[PDB]
Amino acid sequence: MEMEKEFEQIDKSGSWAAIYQDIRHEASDFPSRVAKLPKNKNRNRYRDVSPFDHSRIKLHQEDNDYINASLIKMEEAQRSYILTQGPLPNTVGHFWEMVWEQKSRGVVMLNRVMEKGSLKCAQYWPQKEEKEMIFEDTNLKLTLISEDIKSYYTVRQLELENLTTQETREILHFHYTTWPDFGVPESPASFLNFLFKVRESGSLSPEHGPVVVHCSAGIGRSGTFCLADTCLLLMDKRKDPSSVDIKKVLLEMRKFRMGLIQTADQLRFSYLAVIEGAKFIM
Ligand SMILES: Cc1sc2ncnc(N(C)C)c2c1C
Ligand SMILES: Cc1sc2ncnc(N(C)C)c2c1C
Ligand SMILES: Cc1sc2ncnc(N(C)C)c2c1C
Ligand SMILES: Cc1sc2ncnc(N(C)C)c2c1C
Repeated sequence: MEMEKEFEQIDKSGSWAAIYQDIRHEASDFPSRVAKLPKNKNRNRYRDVSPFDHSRIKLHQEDNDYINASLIKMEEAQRSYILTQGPLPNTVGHFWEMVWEQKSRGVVMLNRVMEKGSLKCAQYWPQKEEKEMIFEDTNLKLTLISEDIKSYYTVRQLELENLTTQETREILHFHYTTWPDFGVPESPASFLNFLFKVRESGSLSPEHGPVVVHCSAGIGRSGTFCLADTCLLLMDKRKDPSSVDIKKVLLEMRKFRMGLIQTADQLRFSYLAVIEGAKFIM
């Protein structure tokens, strides 16, 4: 079926939970043996969210190459994304090592450091120009260059230096700051505006390594971001945009990381975002 009318048909019939459970039943199951090794317990935020072995990002290290991060490679859309958990106190150096080694231009953050009164990720970037951060375990230096605070999101320019080679690179930090503590946003308008700002920066384009996107577990809000981006790109590329099947795209993405889209409300919100977004593109 088309999307917008499939949408109203699920609303009128109140069957979002049943649709979402079907997706959960059909999703791929691949091994994640490296994630479950005992030496990696303090590298995982949640025991039930792990990268598959076949798609995990490897650190360029011989001691321990493990990080909780996955490469989502979308062949028809010609887009790739790295989805990862919010960094932990003992993985902030690994996180920036990955950004460096994968040649990423942008980092997309969809959570606040504290939500619901608890810490959802480490304070992994510097908050003042004159107070830079040094990650001694991976030999990197990170400096805040500029910050632009808007009503729904903040954009930061960061300098990452590889202290071993003295090479430097500019990284863009795109921080969506207004996702509610509970539920999903009422309108997709600010989320779509944010997606378009990431696109306009070059961070999603083939001349750079894959964008790094995270929330707390790296599957819910993060899944919504890449699902909406890929569906909108396919609607532009195909002769028949009504042929784009958001459930089929989501199942393809779930071949590369488990659990993408965590609730039926996030599934409905993803439909809403693609539907409204397709009208603005034209
Ligand atoms: C006026 C300019 S030039 C420039 N180059 C890189 N990053 C920037 N941000 C997002 C702060 C800027 C701004 C705000
Ligand atoms: C002159 C340039 S280059 C560039 N790259 C990314 N974003 C931009 N804007 C609009 C915030 C710009 C602008 C305004
Ligand atoms: C040279 C660059 S990169 C970039 N990314 C996001 N916003 C920006 N602007 C318009 C403030 C910029 C600028 C000016
Ligand atoms: C939903 C939105 S916001 C926005 N801002 C600038 N350009 C856009 N297009 C057409 C690429 C969009 C779209 C499609």
